[PDB]
Amino acid sequence: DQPFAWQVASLSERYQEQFDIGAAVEPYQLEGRQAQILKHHYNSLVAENAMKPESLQPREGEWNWEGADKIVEFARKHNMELRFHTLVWHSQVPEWFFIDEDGNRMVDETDPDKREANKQLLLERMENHIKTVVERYKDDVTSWDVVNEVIDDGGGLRESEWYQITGTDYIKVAFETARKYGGEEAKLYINDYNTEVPSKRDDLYNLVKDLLEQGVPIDGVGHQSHIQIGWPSIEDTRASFEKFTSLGLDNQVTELDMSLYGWPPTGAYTSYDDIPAELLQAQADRYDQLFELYEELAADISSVTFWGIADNHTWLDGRAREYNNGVGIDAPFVFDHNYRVKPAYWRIIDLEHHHHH
Ligand SMILES: [Ca+2]
Ligand SMILES: [Ca+2]
Ligand SMILES: [Ca+2]
Ligand code: NI
Ligand code: NI
Repeated sequence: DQPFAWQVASLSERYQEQFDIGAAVEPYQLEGRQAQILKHHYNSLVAENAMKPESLQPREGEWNWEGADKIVEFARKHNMELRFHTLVWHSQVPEWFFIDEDGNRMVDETDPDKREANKQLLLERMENHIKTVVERYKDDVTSWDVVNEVIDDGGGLRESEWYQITGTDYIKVAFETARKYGGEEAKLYINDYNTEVPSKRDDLYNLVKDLLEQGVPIDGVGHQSHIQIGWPSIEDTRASFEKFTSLGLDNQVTELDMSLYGWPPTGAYTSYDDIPAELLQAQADRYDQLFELYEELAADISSVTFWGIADNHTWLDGRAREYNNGVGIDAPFVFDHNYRVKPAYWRIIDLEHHHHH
């Protein structure tokens, strides 16, 4: 019978002098056992949802700070670093950004001179969003996800509304604006998933390299690390970290979780007791090797953030349900759905160093 997360040695303490250990949170998780676990095991936080653009500015000038403020106050009180997710993102983006002053959709404008006017209007709206958020939280955020998921999985840039209306200029202007109002001390990240896939890694590298050569202020790369038990490979993960280090960039692991399933997560288990112990052991073996890699590359990695706390709250549950006709759970963390430690906890708290040849 495994002990509860509040009864075992601290993860963040184990990784002192190597990297911070972070968790994604909701404001309603900052009480009770989840808050107890946060304070005991983590020294960095990120808002799972309360700081995304539609949460903060759902309508132009309608600012919703309360939930984000609660996370900031918790980080202040318990000496936790805070990442910011996220200033600019194509996902669930507030539609009002992309509507011109006549009420028409900018993406559909066919007149060239009007398209140029839309580009300037949209960039001003983006600048004002970044300015307002950075001015409020500058002294509380130590890593800014300035742009998120701007590379397409099929190659090249993601053809979101941001890209259709502004080209790459929204990326350039976002970093310049975050630097302007955050100051030279703000640490500015480009965040993405599947950064271990060589073709996507290379596209992100080529984009960031070109931007750096133009003077765009970029300090690091966020690797979301939504991974599986058998994918991606340790060697591809190593290759990706090193390539961005070669540009002088920090690496952060920003949204780590290890699904029990492939992609798509078909054939998900409908109850936690249906999970075979051998599957949690395989997860433990993989987490061991993953954090062994992180230790080897600790000079290149400033923080490792899990996209949640314990298995009772993860976006992977909704992903399982999406692909299994509305039913299904996932178990991606080192703490299980009752807050008891899993085999993976023991394998990343330990000091084992005998290799696995
Ligand atoms: Ca480090
Ligand atoms: Ca779950
Ligand atoms: Ca280990
Ligand atoms: Ni720190
Ligand atoms: Ni090992």
